[PDB]
Amino acid sequence: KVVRVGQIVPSSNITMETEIPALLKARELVAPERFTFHSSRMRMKHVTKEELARMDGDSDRCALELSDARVDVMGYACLVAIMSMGHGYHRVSAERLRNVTENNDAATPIITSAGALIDGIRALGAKRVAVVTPYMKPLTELVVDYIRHEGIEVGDYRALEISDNLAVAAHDPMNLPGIIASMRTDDVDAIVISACVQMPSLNAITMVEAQTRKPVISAAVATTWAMLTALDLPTRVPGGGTLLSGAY
Amino acid sequence: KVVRVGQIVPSSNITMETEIPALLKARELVAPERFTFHSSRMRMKHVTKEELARMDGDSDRCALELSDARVDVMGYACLVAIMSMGHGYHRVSAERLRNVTENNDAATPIITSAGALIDGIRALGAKRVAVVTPYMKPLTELVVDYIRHEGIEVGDYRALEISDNLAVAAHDPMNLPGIIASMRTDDVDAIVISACVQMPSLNAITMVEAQTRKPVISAAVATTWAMLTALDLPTRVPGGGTLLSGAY
Amino acid sequence: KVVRVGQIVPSSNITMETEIPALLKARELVAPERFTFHSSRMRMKHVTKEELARMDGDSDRCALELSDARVDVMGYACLVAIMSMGHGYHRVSAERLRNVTENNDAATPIITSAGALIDGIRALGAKRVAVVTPYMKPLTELVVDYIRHEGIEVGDYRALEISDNLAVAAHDPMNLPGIIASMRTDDVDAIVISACVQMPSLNAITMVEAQTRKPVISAAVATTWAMLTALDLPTRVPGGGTLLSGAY
Amino acid sequence: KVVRVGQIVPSSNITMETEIPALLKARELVAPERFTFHSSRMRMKHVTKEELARMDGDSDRCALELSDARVDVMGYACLVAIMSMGHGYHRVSAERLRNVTENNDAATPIITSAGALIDGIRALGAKRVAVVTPYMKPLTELVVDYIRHEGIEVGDYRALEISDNLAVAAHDPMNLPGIIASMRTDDVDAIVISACVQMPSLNAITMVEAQTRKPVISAAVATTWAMLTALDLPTRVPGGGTLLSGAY
Repeated sequence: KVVRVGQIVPSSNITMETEIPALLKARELVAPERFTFHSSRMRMKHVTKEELARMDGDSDRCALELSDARVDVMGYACLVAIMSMGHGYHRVSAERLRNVTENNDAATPIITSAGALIDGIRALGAKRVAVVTPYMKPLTELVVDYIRHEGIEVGDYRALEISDNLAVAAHDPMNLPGIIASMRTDDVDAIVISACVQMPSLNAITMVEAQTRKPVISAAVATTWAMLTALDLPTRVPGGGTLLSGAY
Repeated sequence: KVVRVGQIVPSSNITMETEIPALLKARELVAPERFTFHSSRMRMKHVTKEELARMDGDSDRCALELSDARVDVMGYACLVAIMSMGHGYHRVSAERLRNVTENNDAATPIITSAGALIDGIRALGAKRVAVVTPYMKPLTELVVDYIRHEGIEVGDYRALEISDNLAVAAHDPMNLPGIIASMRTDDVDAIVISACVQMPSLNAITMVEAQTRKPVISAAVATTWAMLTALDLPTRVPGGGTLLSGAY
Repeated sequence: KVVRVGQIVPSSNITMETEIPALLKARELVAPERFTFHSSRMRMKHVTKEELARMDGDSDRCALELSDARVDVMGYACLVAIMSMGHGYHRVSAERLRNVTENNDAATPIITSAGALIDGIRALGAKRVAVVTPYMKPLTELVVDYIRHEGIEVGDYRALEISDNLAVAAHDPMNLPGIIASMRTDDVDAIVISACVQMPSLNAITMVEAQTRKPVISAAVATTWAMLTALDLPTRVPGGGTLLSGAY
Repeated sequence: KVVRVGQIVPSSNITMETEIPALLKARELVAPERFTFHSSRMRMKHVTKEELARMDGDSDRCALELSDARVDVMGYACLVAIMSMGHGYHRVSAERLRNVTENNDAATPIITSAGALIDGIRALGAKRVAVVTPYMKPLTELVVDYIRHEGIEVGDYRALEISDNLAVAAHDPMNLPGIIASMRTDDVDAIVISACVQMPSLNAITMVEAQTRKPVISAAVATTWAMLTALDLPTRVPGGGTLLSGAY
């Protein structure tokens, strides 16, 4: 079977269209299903609270654009944009976007990277979590607060102080092992190596997991995991870390 | 190297985001360069002249969205929209859209499906051509006439006459081997299996080519060919017909 | 399904274990069946008549070794050894080797490179053929004569005259496009790019095919084609020339 | 670059030719190097002490057979056959086989699955280990003894009582998670999910590792790890468990 994968992304976001295809490409070596990727974009170059709200306005229009392609699953990407709207807004965004695709006769399951990260942590049975984000301090405080408010405790967190979404995309993932290794990780159940949708994390995931001996999640994997589960499919995916290997 | 590929598609279009990734996915078995695919949508459900002009207006918007992602090449899918704007428009669209990406501090080479088809036909040394399209009669006249206007004779042509863009993508490609055989192909230098970006063709390509003993081109393969030449990469792609091996 | 592929190769041969996996690796992008490859070796360094008879003796030994692995198909690589045993020997080798696998409680279909080439040529409707081989003159006479004996006219043929089997595998395939163009190909139904299992050809295949506008076959592609027909699997393989798409 | 991978295997062994290619195929999605696989076989259908010694006699002849193909690395497979010859014989077998390829002018690095498993455990810094084998009790006692004698402590071990090497190949890997989960694994640094070269383990590796939170090794991964290290190459391989992700 062919699965049509839909992705609403920030215009400048390059990672989701890399890591999600990479994961599912890897899945095709282990499971029969074969995937095709389809994207709609909303303009956004710089990660600021105002540029994020504006981008969330185009959220609906992108879901229209993607339902025109009778897509099997929709992944609404920007994690930070939802968490900056208020508490538990991921659930709101999901409902709303679901309705959009219904008002287009193409009812599709809709998955946010925010909700995917929350559901992903719980699916592991992780009560305490560490977080790495590329964003500026106040913006990451929102992310940490949002997670804490979703019932998940946050131990040690880190902001990498980058706002240029392009520069975030060109952040070397092999910095990440060293970064995580300098955080208090042992007091923690699971490591959120990227509470972000733009920062490359895939190539560090298994490396980090190996040297920290704690499960490692990034939004990308959490989204693919959610997409997989939403289509009632096995979630074994080589190089997908702990979450992507018999946890669904 | 990782080459980032941008694609401007009609919202309903599902073929370009299949056949081009598929094509490049195969080039990865032969050449070291890796590809990532990034897409932007423009609303349009039914293939009509008025909806084609509307869609072409949103062309600039999309080129902004994809140049926000510092994309290495741009593919403006949907040749029919270009050819229904009048003769030679592929060059006009190219020129303007390149300016758009320059004006966004990320100058990239831009490729129209129309221009690719013409240039690809020329690269074969083909002077006469047979054409298959899924469009209605008038819209297939526009395409045939436009090709002729570019110094290429059009022999036999056929319309499938499907106006709904979702039914065009649901068309069985295994019909095409038959459909083409009932045309005149001996007096024709090359076969345009699909003068469309929405009708699946790739799976029929080398199969038609085999029985006709004549070179076979789709809009998809041409776009992929053009992109590779724009990047100064070798153009051999397994299962991509004549045009995609030491091309050409 | 996982199809297990057995290959009897000359110890020095490195081409069969490349081009066939490569071919099937591409069939995995088009068809759901997965392949595993299992090989058995017979000592032979230099391509001479006496060393060819010696190698053919060890043929049975190998067929035991590979049927110990309950292999789904067997490929007896090296057509020259078969064709230097005298006319029609491909059928004799097949028959006997099948008996060998039956006698080991694992009856499997057995395919000679020789028989495949003949059968593949026949499946094209090709009555005349051009041949390129890396062998010395006498050994290329044997091949040409043997083909003729199977009711297929041999037009122009060429020898590369390399006796050392390691230098045959180190041969640049990009020479072949040129080498073939300086032959007569217009009066010939199809081109045997490689009447050898040790000379690399696959990368030149669709490229030669393009410029000649004539069907191109290697021993490798024929073996792969034969194996697929033996299994009742569709024979479309991307980048496998005419013979490998809705074959044929 | 193309890397020629050589593998000496039991005639009936189907797993090495599956899991080693699978791993390295997976590596090609993460690293530039591309691999080709070449096998020589020694006859063996049933895992018994006598049939193992006989098979180790052909060990040299297979190394001759493979050096005829100027191979980059040689993996001598059968793990149990070496450990049943005496203490620390893996080091002896390596030296001897190395000499064979030198007496063939094709000096190649030679890797045994035995030595690869020993080196693999140490490379993790694992002083205590759990073991699963498919073999009959006394034969697995040899394996356990051999490891203990190599300085590595064995906690809880398991024999699955199967001698038919074919039946070992058709052992469901999803039995393995349940099997391991019924062993005392927490007293142990690393899990040897397959102290064997024939029992499929690849598909359970990440699943086991996830639910046991201890590093998981099988001979296949240990061999690929060793092969990779011997060619001075990065050892990141998706789905390769802990050992195959930045440990070299």
